[PDB]
Amino acid sequence: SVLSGGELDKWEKIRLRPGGKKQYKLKHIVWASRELERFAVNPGLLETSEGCRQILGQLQPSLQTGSEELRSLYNTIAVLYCVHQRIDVKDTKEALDKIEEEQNK
Ligand SMILES: COc1ccc(C(=O)Nc2ccc(Oc3ccc(N(C(=O)[C@H]4CC[C@H](C)CC4)C(C)C)c(C(=O)O)c3)cc2)cc1
Repeated sequence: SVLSGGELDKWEKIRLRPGGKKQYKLKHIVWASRELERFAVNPGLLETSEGCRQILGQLQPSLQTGSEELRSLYNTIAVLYCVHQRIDVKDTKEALDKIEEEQNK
């Protein structure tokens, strides 16, 4: 399974945008999984912090010139990586900053 019982609950509290109304749902995970297949990426990688980090490494070079679809996929996986990593986040913006802040020492 992509998310554990505890994970889904954290998942459901995270906002798509800072202070936004919309929050993450199972359908974003289902969409991200189909999307990965469309990008020739193994959707099983969604299941772990390490697999999600590998996917973001694969997608990031294309993120600067990316379409909304690619940017949305990337944002959803970053959030999932945080959830798998047990990094608390309130929204997608926070998730992206915390990942940026781990790497960037
Ligand atoms: C101020 O900082 C920020 C500003 C903006 C954002 C932000 O936009 N975050 C942000 C935007 C999109 C994100 O992920 C998705 C992926 C698929 C979606 N779906 C779609 O149908 C979309 C598929 C792609 C297509 C191109 C549009 C429809 C369905 C699964 C519901 C949706 C959605 O519409 O809820 C959202 C995650 C974060 C985050 C931070």
